[PDB]
Parts: sequence; C-alpha cells; structure tokens
Amino acid sequence: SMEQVAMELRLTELTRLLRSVLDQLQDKDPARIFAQPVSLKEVPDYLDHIKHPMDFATMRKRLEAQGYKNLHEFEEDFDLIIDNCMKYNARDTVFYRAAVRLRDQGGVVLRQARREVDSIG
Repeated sequence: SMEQVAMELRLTELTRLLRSVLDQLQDKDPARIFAQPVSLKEVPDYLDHIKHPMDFATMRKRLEAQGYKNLHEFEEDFDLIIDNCMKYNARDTVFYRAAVRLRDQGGVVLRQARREVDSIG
C-alpha cells in the first residue's frame, strides 16, 4: 500500500534525525567511556547489578535496523546508559562523573530534538 510506504518514509526520516542526535550525544563522551558494552569478561558480576545494560554501539545497531519508532524509545536507551553507570559506580569515580556530564550536556541536544520531531512530524 501507499500508506505503508509513507509510514516507512517517516521512519526513515526519523532514523536520519536520530543518527544526527546520536552523533552529537556521543561527542559529549570524548573519553569513550560509553562507546561499548561493559565487558562480562572484565566485570563478571555486572548483570547481578544491572538488568538492562546499554551503550552507544548497541544503540547504533538498533538505530541502523530502524528499531526506534519514536524519540521516547531512543531517549529510554540513552537514559539507561547514564542511569546504569550512576548505580554501578560510586560518586567519586571518573565513570560516574562522566555520566553526569553526559546527562547535562545531552539534555540540551535532546531538548531541541524533541522540538524537531514534533515540528516536522
């Protein structure tokens, strides 16, 4: 149907916008602390602590399969990155501090992405 195609073009366009958001958020992590999944070889107890691990590479895989239907889903995954780190790591660590900085810097990016998603439809 033409309607199914139109819906597919919208998903494609949302995918484009989310890729640009993802790039901008990941620039706010120049240490690449959140680039890859926490290694279960190096942190063997991690899944006893954190039930839904998340990282930028895993988001990027989802994004490229057009697996985010809306901005809310993408923000949920970004929030898991931050929130997981802030639970596993103590306040006095470079990890926790990186998460706070990412949260604070990313909020600005996400605020204008929400306006763009709404605006363009």
